[PDB]
Amino acid sequence: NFGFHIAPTHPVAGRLTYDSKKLSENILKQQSDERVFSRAQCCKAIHITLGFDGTNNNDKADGSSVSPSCSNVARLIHASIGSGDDINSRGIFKYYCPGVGTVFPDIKEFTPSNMGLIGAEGGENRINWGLVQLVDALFYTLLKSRLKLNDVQGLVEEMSTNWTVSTLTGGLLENGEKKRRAALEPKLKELEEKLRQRQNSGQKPHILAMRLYIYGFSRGAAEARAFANWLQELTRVSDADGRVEYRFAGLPISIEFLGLFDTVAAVGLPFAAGHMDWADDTMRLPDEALPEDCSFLKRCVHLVSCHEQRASFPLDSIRRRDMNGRRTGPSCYRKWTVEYAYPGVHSDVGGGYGVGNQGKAVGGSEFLLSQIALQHMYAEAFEAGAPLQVPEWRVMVPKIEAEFSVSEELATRFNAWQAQAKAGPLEEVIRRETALITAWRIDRYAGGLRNKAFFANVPPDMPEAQQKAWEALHKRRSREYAAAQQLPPMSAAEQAEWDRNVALIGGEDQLRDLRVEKQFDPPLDQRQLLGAAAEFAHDYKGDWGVLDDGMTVGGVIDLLLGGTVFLINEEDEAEEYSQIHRDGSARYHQLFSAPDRVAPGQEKLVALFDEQVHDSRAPFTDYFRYRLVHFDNESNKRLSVLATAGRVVGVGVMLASVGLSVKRRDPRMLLGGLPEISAFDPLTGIALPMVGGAALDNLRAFTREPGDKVEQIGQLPPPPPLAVAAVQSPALQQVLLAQQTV
Repeated sequence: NFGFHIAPTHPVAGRLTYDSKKLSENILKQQSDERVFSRAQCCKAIHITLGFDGTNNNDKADGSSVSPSCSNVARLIHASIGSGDDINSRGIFKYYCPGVGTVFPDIKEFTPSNMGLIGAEGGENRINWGLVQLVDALFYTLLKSRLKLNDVQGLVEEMSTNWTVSTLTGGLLENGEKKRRAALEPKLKELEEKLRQRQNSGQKPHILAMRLYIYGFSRGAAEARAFANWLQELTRVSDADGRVEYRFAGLPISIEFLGLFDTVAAVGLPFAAGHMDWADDTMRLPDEALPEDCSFLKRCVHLVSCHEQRASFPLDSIRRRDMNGRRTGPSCYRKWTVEYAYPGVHSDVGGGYGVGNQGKAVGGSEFLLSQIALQHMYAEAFEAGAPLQVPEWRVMVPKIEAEFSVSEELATRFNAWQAQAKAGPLEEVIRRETALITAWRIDRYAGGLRNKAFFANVPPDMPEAQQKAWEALHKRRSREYAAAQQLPPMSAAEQAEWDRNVALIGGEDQLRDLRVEKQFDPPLDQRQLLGAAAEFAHDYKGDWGVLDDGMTVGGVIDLLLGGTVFLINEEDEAEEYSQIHRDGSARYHQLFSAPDRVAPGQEKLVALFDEQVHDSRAPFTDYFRYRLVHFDNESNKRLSVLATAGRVVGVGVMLASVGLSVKRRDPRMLLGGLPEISAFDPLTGIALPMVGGAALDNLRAFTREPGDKVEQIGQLPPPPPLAVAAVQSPALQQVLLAQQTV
């Protein structure tokens, strides 16, 4: 099936129950290649699952403690077949890729991200690692060894585009397609040669095909989509007679299933983050050319969050216009691909919240909202032929079965949401769902959070002492790890502090709760929820204070992160605020009869928001803006390109980092010209040359086709490197001295 829909109702007994027929059919799909081959009077297909985990999700780290918090990607990998020499030799393999911002030794990423600052290169390296794993699967299939970690590392390095900005030459641009193909070619040829030998000598088993099952969440969903496109580019052979096929070292290859949770392709950063560089024009699902064996992608399911609103987490829908090179027709969904709207914020769909976080799912992962989407994804994948365990290698062990638990209370609450939700395109569903959670906040946050029922079961915040301790211990341990895998011993003072800290937790025993893989995240759900609630309350009351027609906002853009950055429109921001305020208030009156009094029949819904839906947020805040959504080249709101392709638009020099002061209209003053941008060097404070005029105004125009503008800008020549622009300016010469020193 296809198109956009509300989440389906969640069946009472769940989606993990099975029939011997159900199992028979999943098996039957897995063995289709063998059937075709055998009918022509032993053989095996290679079945490969690849899971790209989400932002700040790391399976090793997140699942190691007593309150584990594995994402749905990790859960699906745990329940996937492909572990061990035996099963691999039987042609089933599975691979897990940790999320960006977490340690990944295989790509030599030895430190976690700082305060959620995530560059594009981590994403690209994860995609390329993914590509390499396919090579590894074939390599093991034929030669009974696996690629050495040294060689994986080298391959990933060879395939990189090495983005940087230098004072001498400006942007360093490399062609990813060329580099990936070049790096993969020696191995693909070796493997093809081996397959030739085996075929001409009649060696068994006859290797038939490669069939892929791919799961992604968040930036890992972005990575999966780019992966699918880069793979299609690599394997599209499609010559001779003009028949089009996809082959990987001679072998037919297809993605049998692409399962995505809430795609976010944004650089890790009112500035609105745009795509990481590798994600531009690669979010669009693969288009097929002109049993079924012509197609590259057989099935894609994308489950998306309705209630996520963070500027840092824009959605990429899998909706897009047919496309020549030229786009024609309305935005719609490609055959065999479907997009479902789900309640909750980002990790309420992808998984990743632990029991009791923010007082949600207190006592039990079976109460965690993300368990519904998980089961749904499972069922879809199982239907599409995925090598999945069920409730001996084909069967889930207790731990993994419990990772898929859904309680009936959860099912009931979810279904109340599902039943009130109204059909429409994604934009309208977002408008209305934003209104619903706003309505809930008017009571639970604007009505004073401290005394609400659910807030009482938010776990108490970690004491300040333990917070500082854990942090400093983590800091030291992490630097040790990084310097090793790539430190001088602690000074007397540092060691005394270390031991104070080791004491502030109950001793050396506790040190193994340190996760080097992720940045330390202290339990501060009370302070954070109370803070957020005070924010929402302020925004919703609108007691602004003194206001000017204009506002000045500032920020440093780090062009080394390899991403695009936008500004949103003041008028549109004002109207969004107003529509949310109005819809929200109106819905409030159907949600509650009075303060703290839920209207009859609305209990299960209000309880879902109280005890299941998290608050990823925890002039005005993101509570009063709609989430940004991309549909390929198009977006749901107007955007102006502030920076892309490594330059700040209008800045007449290339620089690694650029300070900005932006003057624009205060949208608050619109409730009842393009922004003025000035740039400086952050290191010295010196003003950077600006250029302006009509052409530049056109490049900066607010449009709902930001992909088009990003492409257009990328086609234009860049500003000169700092060393060229400085030959005239003593000022820029100081800038250059500073930049050069770094």
